[PDB]
Amino acid sequence: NVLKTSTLIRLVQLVVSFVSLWLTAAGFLHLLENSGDPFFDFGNAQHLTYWECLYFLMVTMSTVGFGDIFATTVLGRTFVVIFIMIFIGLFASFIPEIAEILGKRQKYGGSYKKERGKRHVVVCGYITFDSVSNFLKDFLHKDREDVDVEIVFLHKGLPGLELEGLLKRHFTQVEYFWGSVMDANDLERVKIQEADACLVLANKYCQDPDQEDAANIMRVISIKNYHSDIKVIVQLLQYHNKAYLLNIPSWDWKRGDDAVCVAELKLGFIAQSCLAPGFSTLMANLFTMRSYKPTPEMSQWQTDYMRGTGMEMYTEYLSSAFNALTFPEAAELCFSKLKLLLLAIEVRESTLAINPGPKVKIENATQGFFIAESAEEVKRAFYYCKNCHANVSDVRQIKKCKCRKFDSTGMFHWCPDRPLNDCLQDRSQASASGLRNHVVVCLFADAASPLIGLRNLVMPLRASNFHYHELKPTIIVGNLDYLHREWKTLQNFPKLSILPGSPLNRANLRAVNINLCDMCVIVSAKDRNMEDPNLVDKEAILCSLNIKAMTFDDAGANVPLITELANDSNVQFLDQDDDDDPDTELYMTQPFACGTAFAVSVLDSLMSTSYFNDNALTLIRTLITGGATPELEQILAEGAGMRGGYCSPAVLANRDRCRVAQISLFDGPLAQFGQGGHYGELFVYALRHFGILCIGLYRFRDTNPSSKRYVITNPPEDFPLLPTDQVYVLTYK
Amino acid sequence: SCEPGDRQWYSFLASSLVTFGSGLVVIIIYRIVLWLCGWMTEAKDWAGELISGQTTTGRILVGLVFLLSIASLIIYFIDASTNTSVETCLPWSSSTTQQVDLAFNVFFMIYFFIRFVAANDKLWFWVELFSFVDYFTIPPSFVAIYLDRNWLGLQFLRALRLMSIPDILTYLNVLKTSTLIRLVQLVVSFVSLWLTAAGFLHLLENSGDPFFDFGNAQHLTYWECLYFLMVTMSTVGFGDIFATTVLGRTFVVIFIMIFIGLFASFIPEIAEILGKRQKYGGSYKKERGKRHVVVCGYITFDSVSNFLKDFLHKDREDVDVEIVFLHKGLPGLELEGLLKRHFTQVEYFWGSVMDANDLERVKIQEADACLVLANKYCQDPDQED
Repeated sequence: NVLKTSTLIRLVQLVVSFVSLWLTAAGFLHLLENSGDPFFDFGNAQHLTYWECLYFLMVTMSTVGFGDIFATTVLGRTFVVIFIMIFIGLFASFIPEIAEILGKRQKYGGSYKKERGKRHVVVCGYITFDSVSNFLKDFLHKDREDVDVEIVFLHKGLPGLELEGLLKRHFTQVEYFWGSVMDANDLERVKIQEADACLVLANKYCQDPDQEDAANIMRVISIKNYHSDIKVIVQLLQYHNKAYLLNIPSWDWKRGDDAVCVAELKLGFIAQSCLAPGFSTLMANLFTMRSYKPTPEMSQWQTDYMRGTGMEMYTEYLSSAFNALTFPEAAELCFSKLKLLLLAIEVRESTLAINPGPKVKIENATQGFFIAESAEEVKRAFYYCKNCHANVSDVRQIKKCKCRKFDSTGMFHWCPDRPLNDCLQDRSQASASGLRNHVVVCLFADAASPLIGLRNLVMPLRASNFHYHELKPTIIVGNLDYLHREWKTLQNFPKLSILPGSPLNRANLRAVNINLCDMCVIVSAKDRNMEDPNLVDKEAILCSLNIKAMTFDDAGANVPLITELANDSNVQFLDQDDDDDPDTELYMTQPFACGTAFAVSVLDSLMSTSYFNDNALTLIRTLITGGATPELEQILAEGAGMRGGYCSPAVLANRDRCRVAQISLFDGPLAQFGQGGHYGELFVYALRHFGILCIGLYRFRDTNPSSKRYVITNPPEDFPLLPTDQVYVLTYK
Repeated sequence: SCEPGDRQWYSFLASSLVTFGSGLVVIIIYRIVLWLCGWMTEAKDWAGELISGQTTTGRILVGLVFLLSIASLIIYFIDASTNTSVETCLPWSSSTTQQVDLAFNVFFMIYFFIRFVAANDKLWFWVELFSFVDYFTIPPSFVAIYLDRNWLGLQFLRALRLMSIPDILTYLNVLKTSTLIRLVQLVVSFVSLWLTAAGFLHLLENSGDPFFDFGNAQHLTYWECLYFLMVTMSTVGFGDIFATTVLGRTFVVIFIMIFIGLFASFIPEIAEILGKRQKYGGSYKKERGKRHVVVCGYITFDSVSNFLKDFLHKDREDVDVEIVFLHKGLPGLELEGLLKRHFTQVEYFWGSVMDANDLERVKIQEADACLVLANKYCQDPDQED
């Protein structure tokens, strides 16, 4: 019982039948030629050896037919005719079928040779030239700390030729293996018990994001079942699917397990843009590694913008010279002397504190969070000695010295459930409503389309650190049958309403007072990979262009818009007076540089930053979610909906948290800096007098006449200010 | 020249076998010692980065491997095209080709050791294809200094070094497109396999069968073997040339069983790759004073002929407007004929009005109008609109 596999059975049948037929035919020709024709009295004969017949039959069977040897008995020639009619078919079918069987061998078999002292990270799920190149470009990036981590891809496919080239170019630091994380033997080959982490990548452009999340949850189950203590980081396409992996017995966020939920993230970034218009661009640039590389073809505003895109957020320990400073004094010092924007600290269990007030002291081995141009910049905060050694002049000289109701967790405003018909309005009722300074959501959906999770858009806008009087009213224009399915998650948020119908219908937009809103959000639940790559965003593009072309009476392109895009390229159609070259990547385009466009692609480096510094991923979240703690994520995973009511002062204490806000240099106490001051003067003044920590500017592109503005992340200390500038700040008021 | 009788080929062959065998044994006894019982990994990583062309010194070394693997093969063509006997007595101090060959063999010996370091498993490395090319090339070239004689033995394997070229042109990041990667893999593997097979047949036929005391021999040139293998590989088989050593005939049988499949798959796949080139590329040459109209959307023999019959019509004012079709398809044969009949006044370009570069090629800023035609007989008129 030794021929077990069907291919191995077929192989031995092919080879043995071919070889035995070739040998028996050669022996028959050898009889005929050497014996000679019987009706010519055996006189016509030709003394071929057996081996000459064997060679001659291969030469004729293959149709090469050299004719160095040939048959000459009429029985030998008639046998050669019969042989030609049979054996050309045998050879012409045998050679391809053997070639297919031998071509079937699995290439990327074998196992990872674990080196003496190298970390490795197993990477699996959606592995392709695009997802791997996007992942590796940020993971291997030249401005990281140069930790010698190996990347080990585990996937069922053969890699494509483009991916084979990329794997060959990174041969010294990247591996690929054929296999699946669903198989415990493949988990053994990649030595996953000795891996530093496992990363599960998701197909963001799948036809069914619940099906893709179901597959990725079963992977984390398989990985955790094989060994519970592996740090797993998984990409989720849907927020409700996070509940399923929160219920896995071995899942633990204190162990560093995480779900990078792109629905929760995209809607948090655009929701913070409703509170501070360009903040999705401010903030999405911090979490991807990019680099400043000017050209004289750039306008002056593009050189400011692109300097800002050169920022990333970094974690480093504050030197002992910071010990017992208040956080404000440490931030003044770190900005003014070290040229670093310190914005948060890890306070000892331990917790993240963002822009904490004078009451919080720095302590020995405090980790700080900085915005800076490279990892080599933030080292300076560890190296700084104060008067105990070098501490003066050039930043290159520091060197090294040696000397109302709420959610039950208090975090969001809350109200008891309601039926959707309590919040449904009509074009008339709506217009009646005095809407102003509101948020409008233009929602494109079919009744059957996948849930986008608008709770992640409405929740950040209903945080407890706002007073109720300053909560922006929210109105959703969209398909009613879709909204009935969504409503089970929305029904606990106050100041919320629905106007059923198309967002392209101009009478809906006018009833909604689209001209009076603080932000219009354009968002789509439609098929994110429908047939034509130019049709995918047509609803969002038409909605943008429609609103931008309207007119109003006691306008149009003046109204604030943010649009989610399914295909980053379609950004070129989204606005006029761009004049961007269509070869430009999204982050350099005018609509992205102003915060008018957003796309899920900018979130990809949240996988790599989740691996390199988990705490940085919890900061971005605390900000963009408005404060969704893992207690709330557990309370929602209990399936009872968002439980809330009145609160004790003990939980309600948390109402005071740092918020991203925007302030104008046109009037009030800071206008003295708008009148030809510098960003460093403003930063130090606002920090000290108000605890207001400045993180960037939002400046008019047309300084001489459109309303566009652009975002300058972390300007230089000597950067000039205009009275029309607006300032991104972190504040407790 | 040569020497009557006095065969010494087995001394050259032995140098390749003892160099192969001794290193294989040293690995096996070390594996057994580590089975019965840092700077190493730093060196392995450094050498891996170097041979992968990741460092700038690696890109220099990777360029030298490309140049010197081709030069090392050209010195084999010069030897194989000028040596008459397979062994040849000649003092190395006289032969300039064998002197520049020593410099190349030193380079490939250094490159072999670098690659040793970088290797993850030394046993598998000692059995890689290029490791055999090195054992059968380099040690015999040193024996050819020690004795005043050379043997044109397994030297044909130097042609296999060409199979590194697709990797070098991946390390240097120049093979960008997947079709261009596939093209260079096909051509270089085919050409190097054809050359190495011709050199092996040339050894066998010119040396003769060993069990017939080397008396059965046939003095083919290398180029006659190269031609004969193309003629048999393609199955044309003229038989103007044929092998007659039993080792040459058994090699021709093995070659027929392998290389007919290679040729019969190679020729179609190259023909598909070269057939893939985009025909109606390029750009509209805007004439000194002619209007042009860009036409796009539903472009077909029907829609174009219906459009042109009324647009070009003889009873119009005879304004000299050019029509410029912009569409993603290749035009069908009926539409190609119609475009040829109107050559002086109609143009067609491959592209889409969705791409700003294609709008630039048709010079649409200087167009008098753009016409967007619709598929009136589509399944979904809202999708078409």
